[PDB]
Parts: sequence; structure tokens; C-alpha cells
Amino acid sequence: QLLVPPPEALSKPLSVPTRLLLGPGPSNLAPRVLAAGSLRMIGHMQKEMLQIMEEIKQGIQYVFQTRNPLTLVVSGSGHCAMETALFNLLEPGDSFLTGTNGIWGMRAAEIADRIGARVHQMIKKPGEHYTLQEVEEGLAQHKPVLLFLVHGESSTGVVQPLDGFGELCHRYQCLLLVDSVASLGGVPIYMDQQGIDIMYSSSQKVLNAPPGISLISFNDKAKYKVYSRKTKPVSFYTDITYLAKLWGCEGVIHHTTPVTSLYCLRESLALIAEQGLENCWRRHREATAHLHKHLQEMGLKFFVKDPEIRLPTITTVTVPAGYNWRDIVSYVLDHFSIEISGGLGPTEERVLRIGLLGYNATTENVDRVAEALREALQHCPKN
Amino acid sequence: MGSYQLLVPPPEALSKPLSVPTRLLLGPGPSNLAPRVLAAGSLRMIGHMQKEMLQIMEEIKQGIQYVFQTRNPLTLVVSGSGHCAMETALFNLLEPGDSFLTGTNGIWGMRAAEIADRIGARVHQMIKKPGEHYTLQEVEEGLAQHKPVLLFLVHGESSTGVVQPLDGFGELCHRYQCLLLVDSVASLGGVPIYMDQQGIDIMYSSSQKVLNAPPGISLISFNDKAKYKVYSRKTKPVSFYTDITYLAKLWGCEGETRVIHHTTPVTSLYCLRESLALIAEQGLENCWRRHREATAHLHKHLQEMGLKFFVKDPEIRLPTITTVTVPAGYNWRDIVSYVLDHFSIEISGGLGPTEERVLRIGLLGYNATTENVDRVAEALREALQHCPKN
Ligand SMILES: [Cl-]
Ligand SMILES: [Cl-]
Ligand SMILES: [Mg+2]
Repeated sequence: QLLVPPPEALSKPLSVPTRLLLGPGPSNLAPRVLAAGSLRMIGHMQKEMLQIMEEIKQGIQYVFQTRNPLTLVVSGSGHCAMETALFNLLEPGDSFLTGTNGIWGMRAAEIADRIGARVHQMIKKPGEHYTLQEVEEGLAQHKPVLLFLVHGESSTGVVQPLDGFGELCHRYQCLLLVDSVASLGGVPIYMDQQGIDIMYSSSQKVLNAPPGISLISFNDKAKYKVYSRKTKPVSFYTDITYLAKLWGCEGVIHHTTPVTSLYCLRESLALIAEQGLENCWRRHREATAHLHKHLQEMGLKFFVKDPEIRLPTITTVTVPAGYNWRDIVSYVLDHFSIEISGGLGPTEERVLRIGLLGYNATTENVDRVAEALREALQHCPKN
Repeated sequence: MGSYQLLVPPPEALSKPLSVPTRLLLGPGPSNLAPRVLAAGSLRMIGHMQKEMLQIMEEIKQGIQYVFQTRNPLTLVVSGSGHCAMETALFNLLEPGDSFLTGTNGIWGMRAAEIADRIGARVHQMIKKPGEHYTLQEVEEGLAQHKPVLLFLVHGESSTGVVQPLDGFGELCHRYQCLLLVDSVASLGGVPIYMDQQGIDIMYSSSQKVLNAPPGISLISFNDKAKYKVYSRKTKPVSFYTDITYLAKLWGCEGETRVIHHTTPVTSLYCLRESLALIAEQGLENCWRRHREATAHLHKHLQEMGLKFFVKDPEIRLPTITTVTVPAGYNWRDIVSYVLDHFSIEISGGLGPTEERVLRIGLLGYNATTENVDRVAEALREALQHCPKN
């Protein structure tokens, strides 16, 4: 007799319902990504896997708008690639500065504290962005080696302007690391042209691939910082000197990269390349304008008061006065099979979040969620 | 749409349809997938906090508890493939200055030693030649000498083709106030393991060896003694995202939930759930039997064609990954290429200390069959006939 018996719960067939995911992530998968999902396995070091890896690197270079050879995939979902960036870039005692205008800057600060950096934060209210003047004041005061700036603040629905920030940092002998998890593919970014030194994103937002892999790129200035270190990064597996070899970034090793995740990412990148970035950005702007018109018509208010900093991909809507937000979210799910979310970090209990991400950024999906919200407002209990 | 012109053009290579050839994967991993797991790869997405996902997470925990044979409530999934979960184990278990003991008999012990050095541990290694295992006497002498807080022991040494006996090691460690961490990445599902009954305090494995489950997630479990070491830390572990004191709350491992962001690789979980369902349906005993039978059959073929085992003692030969000494006069790359080119079968060379010294043949779950053994045996006999020899 075995200690632990076969779980009865596993004897039932796996079933996943069909829903429209209009929250902050994960997004619905595009047909090409769906098709990729049941492809057979091949060996990690085989000719065809090496070709798929090179095509993925080219695709990431295209979406990021970078020529950086140190551009690759790391395991992990959401914003966890910040750990890969920080573990490599920061040594104990290094001065680090964050744009803490939501949960992401705060999280970067927490990680940097854990590895022994001297952590400094420019704290702003949720719903605000950073000006060049504010960042220059932070650089002057703290003299950081690295600035962390969030492009798409998915906890607050904020899009951060990127022009001029990289060169401002360079004037202070500081590198610029950008988080574009919630913005990449939906908002204009030109990594090399904007002087961004390190950037990461995820597969599950605009890219419409399954969660679990992240995209990261380091320029040679950033690689120079890593090679100047007194000590090896705390993580062997996310050490850029190991990852670079694995991904053939220096003219290759043994490793277990996630094969099926690579097939899906390859297809997601192919779809963006075929549409072209300009069309992808226009499509998100167009979907968001239509959503913002419906929200205004329903009398719902925006959490972000300045229209110019509203993130096209994820909109923060102030919870309507008198309602329980959980009833609105549950009503939309039960009656329309649409997933929307509440808040995150500083916006917990304060907002609804609606995401219009890649394949889902259509005026048709906007009409579906607008209808669902209208019905929720007339039927959910009010005070 | 923005303030600059696009200067990196779309890659033309991405416009070609994505296809992959049909091959039999008999290397050290990944293995070919069972039809249910393949099918689970194309399932639709759902939200991370939704009722259906929470239920899948619950069934996965139960499934891991079953394959590990543990009642530990702190049993969950972490991101990362291969043996990466050793980082999650070591970042949580070791503080700067902690004495750490490793069974360095292949690449995995060397890897644990490196990671432990990176985090400021006082690292002590019991170095043995590739192809050997640790005796209870050897481990006791290491424990006595170094007084480690943690011993790292590799169950399935996939770089050398060695299976480590586990009976008595946990109990021995506890007499020296030491925790036992076991790596079962290459052995789980194919070799008998009884986590609680063998006194294993921490164990990890991954989903792409015997489990046949993409995309490459890790399974990990900590008992109460291991939890106590983690909560007694004077400093936070280096990773927030793999901090077990936060991940335990997320996964509902203590009754007191706090939805700290962390992660959920959804398609990953679907495939893992199905793989765990297949193993539970078949039963662990039958799974272990299938591996022994397939390996026995492979070993009989190898003996008959004159190939020599890298592991001298037959009882220490890992059923799931067999190491074969490269035969004298041949270029091992020619053998591996011949098997691929003429039979569409993937086998491998060595790893770490067995690089250039061995061939590796894996029989991992779904692929651990008689027909597959017969196929690789024919491919190997023909490679020995037709590859150039000195
Ligand atoms: Cl979907
Ligand atoms: Cl397959
Ligand atoms: Mg409309």
C-alpha cells in the first residue's frame, strides 16, 4: 500500500471554458499560436531548434527595434524578467533608482534591496508619470548606476513617455532599464533610437502567446556593466554569460529551453512582423479610442486624469460610485463569458482594468465588453 | 505612429510556415509526448485567479503529492526547466555562511556547488568519479567532518547514467541535524521514490523527462523541518519571485492566502495536469515496472552488439538514462548523426564530466517501450557497421 493514493480529482477529463479575456492578461491566443500549441517535440540542440531560436531572436529584435545581439528568451511570466535584469546589472552597494509610480517600480526596488543594492525611489502618486526634470533631479541626488522605468504601468493604466530619458541617464553615467511587459507591440518603442540599454517584456500581453516566457535585450553598454562586476551574479541560470552562450549570441552550450513555448512565441512574433509595428500600434490606438468613447457614454470615469498618459493596452476605470466592483466583474463573467479585472497594488479595490491586447484589440470586442458593462450597471445592486 | 522611423525591418524568415520533423526522441530529454499532453497544448487560455484555474492548481498539487509520495502541504510548481529549481531550493534554504554538502559525482552536484558559492554558502563537496554513487558511510564521514545544514544528493544523475540508492540517507542526515535535498529531475516517475518514508526533506523534479509535459516547469516540495530553516532566516532570500514564504501563500499551502503576484504558466499547467492524470491512471508501480522492462531489453541489445556500460555496477545503472562508453576507433558524433540521418532517432553524447566519453540513450515515460528499444538497437548496429573506424 502506497502512502499517497491516486488523486480521484485527476480521473475526470480536463476541460477549460471558452471565454473572451479582456483583463490585464493573459490575453486570448491568436489562431497561429493555437495551431503551434500541439506541435511535436524535437531535441533542444537539433538543427531545426537552432533555426527556430535564430528566427525568434530576429523577431524580438524587430518588435523591440534593436540590433542588440544579446537578445533572447528567459523562463518566467509577468514581470519576473526584472530579476534577470537586476541580478546581472546590480552588485552589492550599487546605487539604483526606480520610477515608483505603481506596483512595478516598488517590486524592482524590493528585488534590488534583496541583492544588496542601495535603493533609491522617485515616488509618485498612482496615475502619474515622470518628466525629464523629475528624473534628472533623481539622477543628480542619488548618482545611480541604473534607472528602472516602467513603460506600461499595468497597475495604474499609465503610459510613460520615453523620448530623451536614455540620454539623460547617460549624461549621469547611468544605464536605462525599461519594463515594457504591458506595452510592447501596442505602444511605440524604439529601443536603440531612444537610448534604452536594457528592456524586457512578456509573451502573454499584446503578443498573445501562452504565459511563461519573457523577452529580454541588453546592449553592449549594459554587457560592459555585467563584465565589470567584482562578483558573479547570484543566479547561474539567469547569468547573461550563460544565457548568451545558450542563445548563440557570441558566435553554443547544452540546455532545456521550453520547446512548445518557443513554437508559440515564434508564431506570435511572425504575426506582428506580417502586420508591421505601425499597423499594430494604430490598431491599439483605434481600439482604445472606441473603448474610451463607450466608457464616457456610460458615465464611467478614468482613474488616469491626464488623457495623454492613458496606456492604450490596459485602461483603469474608477469603480462606479454605489456599486460593489466584484458584482460588476462577476456579472460580466456569468452573463457574457468575458473576463475583466479589479485593481492591482495601489489600485486594489479602486478600479476595474480592461485590456485590449493584440489579437483582442478590436472594435468588436470593445462593443461586447461595453454591452456587458451596460447590463451590469443596470442590474447589479447599487446604494 | 511615434517619434522615430522604424529602422529594423520585419524578418522574412518568420513568414514561412512553422513545421518540425517527425523524430523519435531517445536522448536525455525532452521525450516525445502522449496524445493527451499534445492535445492539452492547444487548449484555450483562462484567467489566473479564476475558479477553473484554482481547481487545476489544486489537482496539480494533489498529483505532485502522489508522484513524490508526500503529504507535505508546501508542494507546488515553480518556473524553469531542467535542473533550475535547484536555485529555488538553495536560495531559500541557504543563508550566507551556511555549511552546505554536495554529492559531487557528475554535473548536477557541480552545479549545486556553484550556485551555493554564488550565494555565500560555505561549500563542501564529496568528490567521486563519474559513474559512481555515494554509500551511507561516505555521507556520514562528510556530515561528521563539515556539519552541514543541508546535503544535496542527486537521485537520477543524467550526466553519468547513475541512480543513487536513497534508503537510510534522510535518517542519517537527521542524526547530524542536516536537511536532505534530493534532485529527482531524471528519475521521478521511472525509479521508485518515497519522499516522506525515505526522510527526504526537500525534493524537486521537472516536467520534461519521464512526465512528458511541456513547456518546462519544475515541481518542488518542502516538509516542516525544511520550512523551519526557511522562516528562521536573518535575511531575505535573493529572489522575490521564488521566495517560498510568499509562494506558499499564493498556492494556498498554509490556509492563510495572500495573492502576491508571482506567476501561472497556464498551458504548462494543462500539460502537467494531464501527465499527472496519466501516471495516476496507470499507477506508479506499473510506471516503474515499464521502465525496468524497457531498460532490461535495451541493456540486452547493448551487451549483444559489444557496447560497454559507462557504469560498472548494474544496480547503479539509471533505468531512464543509460550511459554507453564510446566504442574504440569511432567518432561519437558520426554515430549520433548516423542514427539521426538514417532512422530519425535522436540519441546524445555526454554532459559535464562525460563530454566526449559516452553516448546517452533515454527511455522516458511514453517512449519507454519495446518497439522503441528495438528501433534504437537497429540504428546503433548499423552505425557501428557503417561509421568509419580506426
Ligand atoms: Cl485563448
Ligand atoms: Cl512529440
Ligand atoms: Mg461600439
